[PDB]
Amino acid sequence: GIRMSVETIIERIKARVGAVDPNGPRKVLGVFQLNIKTASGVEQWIVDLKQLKVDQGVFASPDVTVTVGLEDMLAISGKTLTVGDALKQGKIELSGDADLAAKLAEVI
Amino acid sequence: SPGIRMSVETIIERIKARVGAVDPNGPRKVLGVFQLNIKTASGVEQWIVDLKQLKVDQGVFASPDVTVTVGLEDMLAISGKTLTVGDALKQGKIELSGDADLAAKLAEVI
Ligand SMILES: CCCCCCCCCCCCCCCC(=O)O
Ligand SMILES: CCCCCCCCCCCCCCCC(=O)O
Ligand SMILES: CCCCCCCCCCCCCCCC(=O)O
Repeated sequence: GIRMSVETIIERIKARVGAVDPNGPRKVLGVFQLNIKTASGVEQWIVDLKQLKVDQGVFASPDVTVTVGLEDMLAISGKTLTVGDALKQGKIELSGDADLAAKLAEVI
Repeated sequence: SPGIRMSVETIIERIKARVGAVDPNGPRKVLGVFQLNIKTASGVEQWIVDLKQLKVDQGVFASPDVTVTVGLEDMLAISGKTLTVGDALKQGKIELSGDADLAAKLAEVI
């Protein structure tokens, strides 16, 4: 169901963010607003890659905003859908800083 | 060098063919000016792809919506259908700045 699916994707993002070495080489320093479209409503999360924290909310001036459907997120996570294909199919909506967006695409 | 010249001309002819194909009054979602910087061994080839007016010109635009910096061989492969824009990004082959919405809308239309 929706809640288990959302919880799963968020825990996976939290694991990846926690795996970053704060002092190691880093390219993606920004705050990402994540809007997850679900059949029930939108789940709103803040992925702060500068401070390395993931919190629920809507950040005031995110560097990048990402809006994507839940099922597509799960597909990208399990590698049944590539980011380039998701892009080609118009499955991701972005606003904000193109540089930070491109650098994110490189590390997913 | 002739090899570089032919590759650049081919890239630009292809972009011009594509932009000339667009119906000015049909559905359009990529309305912006893209600065295209193509790195070669002979220096940077600088081109303005204006998708608002649907013109391609050599030059450096003062304030483009998106700047795209890409190597010659990668840009050749992208224009020749052998490298997808998507895989280019994943591989870190494109440098972007500016408007993410317009960058993504462009990745959708090719
Ligand atoms: C909110 C945008 C969509 C979801 C963001 C994906 C987050 C998954 C984990 C990202 C790991 C970032 C790697 C950082 C290393 C670096 O800065 O170079
Ligand atoms: C212009 C480039 C767009 C880049 C944005 C890519 C989409 C970000 C959201 C994809 C979800 C990835 C989360 C999966 C986390 C994981 O399983 O490791
Ligand atoms: C960013 C990678 C390379 C960029 C080079 C631009 C490629 C030529 C652009 C042609 C796209 C024309 C389609 C636009 C129609 C529309 O606005 O919906």
